[PDB]
Order: sequence, then structure tokens, then C-alpha cells
Amino acid sequence: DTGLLSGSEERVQVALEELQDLKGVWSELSKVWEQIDQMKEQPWVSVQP
Amino acid sequence: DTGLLSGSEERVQVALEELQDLKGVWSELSKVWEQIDQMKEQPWVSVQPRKLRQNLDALLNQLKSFPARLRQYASYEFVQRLLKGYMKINMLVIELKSEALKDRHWKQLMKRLHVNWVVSELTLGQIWDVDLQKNEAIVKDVLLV
Repeated sequence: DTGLLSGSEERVQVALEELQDLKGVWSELSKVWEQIDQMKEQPWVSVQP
Repeated sequence: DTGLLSGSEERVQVALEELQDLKGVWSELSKVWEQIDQMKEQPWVSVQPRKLRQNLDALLNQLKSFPARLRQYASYEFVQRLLKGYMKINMLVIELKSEALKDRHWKQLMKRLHVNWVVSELTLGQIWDVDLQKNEAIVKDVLLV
């Protein structure tokens, strides 16, 4: 038994929290990406501004 | 004792079953005319006449999937004869992606059809509202010229 590396523990914690944050970010960004891709797939020449 | 006319409540429950059947019928009809609404409000920006045939046959087959009681109803007859009688955007609307389409072409076609347009939104909604099967001759004359 010895002094455990609390730096590793806080690294794991910050990795987990930033991971959940970035997963929510990726969900939002994927929604934005799919909607803008669907919108741009059409020429949109006669669809009102 | 109050011997009551139970035939009244039998008619109530039979009307209830017919009511639920009609509710299902009109839910399907709401989907049918909603699909018609999306093919309605389209500005003919990207839609293909073979896509028009695809939508027509899709509507026809999902309609024909009605059960016997749902299929025999007068509303089913109405929507089916609608689909058949309109079984023609893919026939005429090849003028609007053609090169012959132009500004004074729009002016002459507007005079022929007598309805007014804004150039920005070329929604085929009001195009279908001006029945091509009704104004067959004048629009095909416009095609010829």
C-alpha cells in the first residue's frame, strides 16, 4: 500500500466529464450537420428565402 | 321494470364501431392528402417526373391496402378515383425545366392561365390549383409555341 496517484484519478474524472460534454456536443453538431446537408442537397433555387 | 328499447343502444354501439372504422379511414386519408400536400407545396426545384410516378403508385398501393370495410367506403372510392383521374404533372410540367421557359414565356402562360404569380416562389401548388387536365389545350399551345 502506498500513496495513490490522485493526479491519475483527477485525469480520469476530467476525461469523463469532458467526454460527456463532447458527446453532447457531437450529438448537437451531428444534428446541425444532417439538417444543413439535407437543406443543401436541394438546389433551393425557387424556395423562398 | 322499465323495459327499455335496447335497440337504441345496439345502434349506439354499431355506430361506435363504424365511427372507429371511419376514424381509421380518415387517419389514412389524412396521411394520403398530407403526402399530397408535400407534393403540392413543392416548387418543382428537384422533383423528377419519374418521382411523380413513384409518389402516385406509392399512394395507390398504400390506399389499396385498405381492409374490405375500409376499402368499400365512399371516401375510399373518392380518393381512388382522384388518384386515377389524376394518373399529369409528369406529362405537362416538362416545360418548366426546359430551356424554352423564359420571362415573356411566363407572361404569355400567365395570360393564358389568367392567374397571377410571383417569380421568386415558383410553387407548383397554384400550378396544380390551375388544373392542367382542365387547361390542357391552352398550356399545350404554349408548349407548341
